[PDB]
Amino acid sequence: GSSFVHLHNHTEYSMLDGAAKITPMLAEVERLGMPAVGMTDHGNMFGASEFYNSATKAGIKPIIGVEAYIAPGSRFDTRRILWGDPSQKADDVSGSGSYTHLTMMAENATGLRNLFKLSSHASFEGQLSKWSRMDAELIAEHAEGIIITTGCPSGEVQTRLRLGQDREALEAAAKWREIVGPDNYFLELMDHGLTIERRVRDGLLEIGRALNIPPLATNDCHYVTRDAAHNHEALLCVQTGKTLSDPNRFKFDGDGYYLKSAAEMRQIWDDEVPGACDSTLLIAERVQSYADVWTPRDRMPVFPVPDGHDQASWLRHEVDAGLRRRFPAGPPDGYRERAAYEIDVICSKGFPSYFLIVADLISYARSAGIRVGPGRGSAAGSLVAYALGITDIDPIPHGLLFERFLNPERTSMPDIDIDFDDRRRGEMVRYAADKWGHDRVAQVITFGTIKTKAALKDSARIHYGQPGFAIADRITKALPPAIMAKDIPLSGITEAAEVRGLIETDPDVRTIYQTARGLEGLIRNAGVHACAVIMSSEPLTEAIPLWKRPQDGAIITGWDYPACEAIGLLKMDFLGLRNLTIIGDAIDNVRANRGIDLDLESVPLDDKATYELLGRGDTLGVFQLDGGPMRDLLRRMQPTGFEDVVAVIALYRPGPMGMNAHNDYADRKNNRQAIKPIHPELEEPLREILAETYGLIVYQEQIMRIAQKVASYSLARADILRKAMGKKKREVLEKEFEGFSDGMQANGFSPAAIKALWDTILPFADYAFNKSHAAGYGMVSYWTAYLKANYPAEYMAGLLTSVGDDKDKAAVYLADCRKLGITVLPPDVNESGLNFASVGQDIRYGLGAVRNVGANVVGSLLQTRNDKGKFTDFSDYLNKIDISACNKKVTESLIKAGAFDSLGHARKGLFLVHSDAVD
Ligand SMILES: [Zn+2]
Ligand SMILES: [Zn+2]
Ligand SMILES: [Zn+2]
Repeated sequence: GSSFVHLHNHTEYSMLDGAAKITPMLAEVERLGMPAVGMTDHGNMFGASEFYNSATKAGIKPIIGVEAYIAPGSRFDTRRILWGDPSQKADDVSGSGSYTHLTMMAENATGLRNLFKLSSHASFEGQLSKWSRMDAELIAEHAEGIIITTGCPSGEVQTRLRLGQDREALEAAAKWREIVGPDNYFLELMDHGLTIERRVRDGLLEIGRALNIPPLATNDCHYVTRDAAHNHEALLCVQTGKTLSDPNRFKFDGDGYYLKSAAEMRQIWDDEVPGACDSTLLIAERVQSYADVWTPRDRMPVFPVPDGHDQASWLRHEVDAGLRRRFPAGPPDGYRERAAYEIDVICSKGFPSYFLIVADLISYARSAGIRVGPGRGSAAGSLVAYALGITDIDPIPHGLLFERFLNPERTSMPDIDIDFDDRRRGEMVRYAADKWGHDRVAQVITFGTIKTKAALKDSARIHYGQPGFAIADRITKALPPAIMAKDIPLSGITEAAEVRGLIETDPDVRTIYQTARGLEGLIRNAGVHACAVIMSSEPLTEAIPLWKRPQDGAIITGWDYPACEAIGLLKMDFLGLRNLTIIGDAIDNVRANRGIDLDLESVPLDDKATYELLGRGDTLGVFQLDGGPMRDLLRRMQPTGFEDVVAVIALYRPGPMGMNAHNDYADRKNNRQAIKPIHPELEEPLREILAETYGLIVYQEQIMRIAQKVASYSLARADILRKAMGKKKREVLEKEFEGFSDGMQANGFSPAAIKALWDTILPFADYAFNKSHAAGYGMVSYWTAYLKANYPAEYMAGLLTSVGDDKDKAAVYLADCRKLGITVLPPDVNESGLNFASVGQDIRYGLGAVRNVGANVVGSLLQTRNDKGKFTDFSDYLNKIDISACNKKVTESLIKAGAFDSLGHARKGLFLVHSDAVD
């Protein structure tokens, strides 16, 4: 009654502009005892999911909206438009004639949905430079359920006022009021005692009176608290690229832009403009539950099947076909029944479409010559996955467990992902969009959060400018090295640090460190995730806000992938792997240099050569086996079969190493150590389950097999035990020990045997390794070793190609080449191609491997070298090439790289000759 709600408010998702993080904002909102809060971010609704959930979870009522950017003309119009005289630039259309602000809020779930797509359309259609803009025409099409206002000072109505254009201001206000309706338009009033706001206040209340618009007090909060104001000021500097000293920069006036208490707020408005604060409460109480928007709906695409099938029929049909291909002279024994079991679970859980989709993507990759992976994750324990080509690991010969993948007794979404040649993700993503709908497939946003290291570089540019680099560079070196891609949380220095001393010493560094903490974990920008993609049965604008990446036109989700899946959108990882690129290249090299045409999918898994190579530990550049201590272990282990490859991958991790499991495995395998039983009563019942791993427990699947044998568990229920012994919640451990123990009692085991097993498994289950993932990786390792062992030059060539023009990474493999007796010939205009090549027994340097040279240009060189070349001499090269300053920048680097020495002319010469040629 004498309370208040902030409706105009900027979150950290007003990137580089709002400094109010949602969690502290809610905290504050509550101790000020306020019933509700709004979210009004500049130009986007990326925080909506977070805000809604956080607000709801704290019983504050969320008001969700957006401070739209509105074009001065049509949103499609990319001309800049100004309404006053140049002498009034500072009062005129923001963004130099690009936009005005508009505060918009959702009264109910219809309005929310409408705001989502109004946002989306702003980006799809109304983009000028960095601003996504709506216009009046577009907003009118989607006005239902929305409340708008007359706006902040950067709004249209005030801009008009400030400009002297009273007629236009009043006319603007009537246009907007007409569009949303008399009951959803408010006269927005804001006071930070600035003279910009006072100038307009009278004109403004005139308009309110004239057109009959209620007043609304708001604060345009850009930070939570009053002390936070200084951090806000530094943030704006990161956004502007300007100095704190530099007075001319964009900044706010004093510190009024926090979440003021009902009291302070009523103190400003009650006497001055009766009703303003009360309207906030009228609005808050008017606002509905948004919950229909976050209610999960099954939005998984429906694979289109031939006529007279359904998803389940078609899956059977396809799985059958699959087995036929895979086992062309009849599938072996027990396969069909396994398949039928899986198909049955799958249909039962409602996932046949998903399988069909991933199959179809894999199908396309092959039709297009895109190398896919043998597959990763849980899916490798599914005979269906294997049948359909989703994986290439037959789960049966490797003893992988379907119920680890899809547990019939738990309801939950499996992860079925493609993974392929890193250089071809583009095509894969485009294909998906074509197949499933351009308005139904989107890549997923990531949020660029300000990290510790760039926080400091930022803090320095803020205090010092361009010359700030020195101090900046100075601070950053003092830093402990990473772990291994994660620099030390700043607050943390509140520790192996010398630098800490650096601050206690230098007063300037204390102030840079201070400013950087104010900056940490705010959001710098929006990225596109490396691999996640979201798909839907319905247009995605119906579910979530989205945006268009300006550079390529890519459509990206507004929320991250957990928020998306949280409401029943399908997410898949379209993963690009470079080892797959390297594999494809080595294979190509073998076609070219040896005329063999290798098909990895049919390489034996027992190749003597390979295991020999493994035994030496000459694994530089073989997938997952290159580490130093890895090489040691491989040597100590003398691997001999595929299962050993699968084990090292699992064993070369901190958990098993902590237990010495890897060395133990090695030693036991080579008769240097006896195989200890978990307990004597346990020896014979568990012997075969643990045999392959020389009596040690290495995989999740073994925990399951163990619980089934000894405790009479379902594989499904053993899966559930395994998950739980992983999480370690007392209440659940005890129910489960109850069960485990009872089962073992029933099977006749002493309390000692039960206690041994339990005690062994319990810590081991924190870290136990998913055997399906180890087989998938293992396959790639082995394949990779097989190529190095049997095709050294072809493979090393592929490897070096992947290292780009980086001399440092290259020097690592060149050293390897040398240690294997492979000769490395230099870059050459007549003999080098774009990438490194296998030439007989040699590697020939890649042309693109030199500085300043890329496929783009090398392409035309090889082009012309085919039509007319080889080049006879430097001037012949010039006569065969073309006139261009850019062409000259290239030519220079090729000379340096000695690409021309083949011709037999000193290079100092050629530089001089090149300059004339250009003139
Ligand atoms: Zn702002
Ligand atoms: Zn504004
Ligand atoms: Zn604002």
